[PDB]
Amino acid sequence: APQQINDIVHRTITPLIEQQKIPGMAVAVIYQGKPYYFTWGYADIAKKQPVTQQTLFELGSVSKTFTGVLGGDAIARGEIKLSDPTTKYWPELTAKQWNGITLLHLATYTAGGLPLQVPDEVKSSSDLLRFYQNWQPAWAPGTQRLYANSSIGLFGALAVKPSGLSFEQAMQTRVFQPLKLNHTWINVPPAEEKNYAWGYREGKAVHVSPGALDAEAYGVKSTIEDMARWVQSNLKPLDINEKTLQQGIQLAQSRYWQTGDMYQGLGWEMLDWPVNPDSIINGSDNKIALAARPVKAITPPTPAVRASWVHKTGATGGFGSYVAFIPEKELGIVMLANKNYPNPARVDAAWQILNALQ
Ligand SMILES: *[B]([O])([O])[C]([N]C(=O)[C]C1=[C][C]=[C]S1)C1=[C]C(C([O])=O)=[C][C]=[C]1
Repeated sequence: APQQINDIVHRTITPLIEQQKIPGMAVAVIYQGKPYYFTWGYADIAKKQPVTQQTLFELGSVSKTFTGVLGGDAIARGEIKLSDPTTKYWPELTAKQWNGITLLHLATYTAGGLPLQVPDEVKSSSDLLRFYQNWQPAWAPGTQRLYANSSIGLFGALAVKPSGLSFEQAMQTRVFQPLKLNHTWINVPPAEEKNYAWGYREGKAVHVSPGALDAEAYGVKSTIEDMARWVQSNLKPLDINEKTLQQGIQLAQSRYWQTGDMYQGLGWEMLDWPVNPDSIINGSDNKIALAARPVKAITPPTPAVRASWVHKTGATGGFGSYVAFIPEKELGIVMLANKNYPNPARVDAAWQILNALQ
């Protein structure tokens, strides 16, 4: 790889791993459209397995970017509309608070305070129905943003209903396969287990546990190579041959709501480029990222802006991931690690690297 990329990447990531005590990590930098890979440490400490370009990491919430794009693809296919009422898909949601809550609200965390996490006791489809029927909104629809798995997770489940496919099958057929993400999974097959890194929480090896709407909200696992391809696809959706997918990616980067200097897309989050590093760095901290904030509707939504810093943080109990890219510069980065370390450190490192290369 060009020495400039090698140097900034190593000079930034090496101290990060030491400071955060990250067991293993993989990084891909997309520069002028080409990917460059880097790896460090262990995927499995006990078994001495190193992290390689084929190592699978839990993406955690970066999965929401796939859900957003799959949802966009469904819109493009004319299967659903963001303006559709939630009840059009789940007529069983008869509780009055659902009146006026649309797929857009679910996808963008603006339904009125749907909770960050789906309760552990909620497992089955009837459990899920009961949970949403009982939920009491804190605010009217479209007034406040509260990042939530229960919100975009429900969006994902409903978005794939007309297709007649399960969420996994729709994702495989409509997103993974067309983009050649042949080592990206919602469920890791036994044959691939040898490449599945262990996550580390308080020193113990862990993998994500089954949960309601896990697939839709935080259940994708992937390699640094497939994630680099994911960044390339979102950087240049026009290079994609499948029409509805190309459109779907575009729709997920449209700006639907604004809060502070951040715009909410479908899964992805965006800021105008150039960005103020302190804004995205401090903004990534959960103290802000998970906070309830009033939002301004962007009427109508702004189509994907090429001069944007598009990104998403993701975590599971044992993993910490981050993806960020700037369409206008054909520049991007993916950072996958098997430790859930502070978001601010992830974004600061990504900024140092991309700022140096821009
Ligand atoms: B997402 O924002 O990364 C989301 N992830 C998950 O819910 C998956 C997890 C399963 C067990 C622990 S996280 C999320 C992340 C966090 C966080 O900052 O750790 C909190 C709530 C949701």
